Parts: sequence; C-alpha cells; structure tokens
Amino acid sequence: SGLKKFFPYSTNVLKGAAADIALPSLAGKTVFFYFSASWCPPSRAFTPQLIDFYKAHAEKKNFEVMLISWDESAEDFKDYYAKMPWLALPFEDRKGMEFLTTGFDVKSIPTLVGVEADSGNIITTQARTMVVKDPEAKDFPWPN
Ligand SMILES: *SC[C@H](NC(=O)CC[C@H](N)C(=O)O)C(=O)NCC(=O)NCCCNCCCCN
Repeated sequence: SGLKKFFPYSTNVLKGAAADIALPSLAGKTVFFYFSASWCPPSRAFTPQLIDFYKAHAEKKNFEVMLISWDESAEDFKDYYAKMPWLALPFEDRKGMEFLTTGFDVKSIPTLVGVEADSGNIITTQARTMVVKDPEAKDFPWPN
C-alpha cells in the first residue's frame, strides 16, 4: 500500500465503534483525507455536505474518506466523529495527525485532500470546494 508512507504510527483506522480496519481495504480506491474539527464552525458546516456526497458517491466513484482531526480533546473527537459514516485516524495518534498536516500542506480547515491509495500520489487538494461545486460528482476526482 501506496498509503503506508502516510500512516507511520497507526496500523488500524476507525469505522464507527470499531478499530479493525486495515490499509489493504483501501486498495484501488481514492482516499480523501478530511482535516476538520468541531471547534471550527466552517468545518462543522461542511461536514453534512460531505456526508451527503459520501452517501451518494462513495461506492460508485470508489472512494473512502478519513477524518484527520484537529479536535481539542478526546471527548470532542468522539462526539464529532460519531456524526460521520466514514473512517478516522485514531485520535490518540496525535503525531500521525501532525505528520499528515505537514505532508499535505494543510494550513486551514476544512480541507479535503484526495490521494490514490495504490501509488500514494496526491490527486486533488481542492475537494472541499469541489464537493460543494460538483455535488453530482460529474468531474470527480477533480485532479489538480
Ligand atoms: S475555524 C478554523 C479556521 N477556518 C476557517 O476560518 C475557514 C477558512 C475558510 N473561510 C474556509 O471555509 O475554508 C482555520 O482553519 N484557521 C487556521 C488557520 O488558518 N491558521 C493559519 C494562519 C496563518 N497566518 C499567516 C500569517 C503570516 C503573516 N506574515
């Protein structure tokens, strides 16, 4: 996996209440790293739009979303991630969050960066705006 250079400290990611998801289940997909936090109103307001997009398109367009949390506390993470249907980098992997923030040049939230799982190549850094501008995914994955 292609993405293994982006997970130095977590071998499993979250889905719902579990922590049994491994990286091979992302083979062949585009993976969107979603930088967000509940303390940020703009981020909170973008999340539902991304939820509708995910329900409409995740299967047909073969993508996954992974929350990379800038939340303030373990409790805030738990409550905010519980609103989401997709994956998350575990909160206790703070170092891994900082690694990805630096690696994808994330200076603000919400930010959504799409990567090809098999190569690890960044495909798009504009997915936040394009989920809003292209809600039917006509031009997905919006390659930069
Ligand atoms: S809620 C957190 C904030 N996000 C926004 O305000 C939303 C931005 C935009 N309208 C959008 O909707 O995407 C956020 O992520 N703030 C963090 C941040 O931007 N810090 C970077 C500050 C860098 N300042 C540079 C100063 C250099 C001067 N020489």
